Amino acid sequence: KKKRVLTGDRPTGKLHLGHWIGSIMNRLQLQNDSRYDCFFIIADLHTLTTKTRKEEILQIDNHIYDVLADWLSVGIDPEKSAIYLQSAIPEIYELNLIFSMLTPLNHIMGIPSIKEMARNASLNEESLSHGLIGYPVLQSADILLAKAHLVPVGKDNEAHVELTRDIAKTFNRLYGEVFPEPDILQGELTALVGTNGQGKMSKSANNAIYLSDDAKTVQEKIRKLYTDPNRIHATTPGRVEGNPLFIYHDLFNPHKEEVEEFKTRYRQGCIRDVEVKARLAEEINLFLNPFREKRSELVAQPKFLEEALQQGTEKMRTVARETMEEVHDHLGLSRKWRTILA
Ligand SMILES: N[C@@H](Cc1c[nH]c2ccccc12)C(=O)O
Ligand SMILES: [Ca+2]
Repeated sequence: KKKRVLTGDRPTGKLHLGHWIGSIMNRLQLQNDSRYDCFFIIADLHTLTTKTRKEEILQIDNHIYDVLADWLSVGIDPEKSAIYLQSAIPEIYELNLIFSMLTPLNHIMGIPSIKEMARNASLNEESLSHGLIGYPVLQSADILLAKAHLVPVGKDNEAHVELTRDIAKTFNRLYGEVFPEPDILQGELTALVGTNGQGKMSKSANNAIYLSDDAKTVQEKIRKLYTDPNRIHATTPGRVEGNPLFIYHDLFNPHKEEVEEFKTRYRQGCIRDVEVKARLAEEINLFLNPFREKRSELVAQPKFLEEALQQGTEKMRTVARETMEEVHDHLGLSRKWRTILA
């Protein structure tokens, strides 16, 4: 009666506070729920859809290390959940090809993320790779190879999983019922704003606070935190609405009555930003300290990182063999000869 959950990330580097708020907290909630069996993909094949230079591919090993350390440090549990490496699941390549054959190109090119990449490519006199166009087909293979029931994804990925549902329906219609139609689990509409107040917090915008930033670094990034540009002087009445300083206090400062007093004094102008910022840094550091302590243990004994990925990959490999046996039984391309050739 247990439902399968699958979600994860391309390995791109260290995790930041936006990852925690936007997706990691929900992944812990799902993992701790007895109704679910969680699979967390480290999607190294998907990095090739945009990063193919040898120097970029070389860094994937490092990115996987950083992902495992951050995931385990916040409590993603490798015995309860299956943390696995996408490229290490041999069946993914064949299921990807099968689904490619079942997906009309016009159903991919209308996906808003793909449409935007295609418009930018044309603008720049480039052409997207066949593999990048196939991004949601490969993601559909990830989800359905696990026969997942529930898929947490960010807003820009929901349409990918809508394609996954259509691929499951097409396969089941043509060849008989094999795949659950996955349900999308939606996140918040507002990703956490970055430290410069310009868009979401992201590695590429260089406006992130990383879960692994040390105390001094958190202090410096909060010191330079974008606030209210109209608050010219320390005595000027300020705006709390839209203000990253108070967006962060609400999320990370547990002392609710202090935050409400700061907000009032800020609107009245009778508080220095240094007071509100020093306290924000103190509370983010207190929030981060237990992560840092566990991450330090994992970095000191990397066998825990290796065991995590070994255990999860072996669990996903088992599931993938069982799923593909069912796929072969229902699709049955050259079934007799492939038996003869086994
Ligand atoms: N597309 C996700 C990674 C990913 C690959 N396969 C998935 C399956 C389910 C959820 C997420 C994924 C990302 O942008 O990082
Ligand atoms: Ca081992």
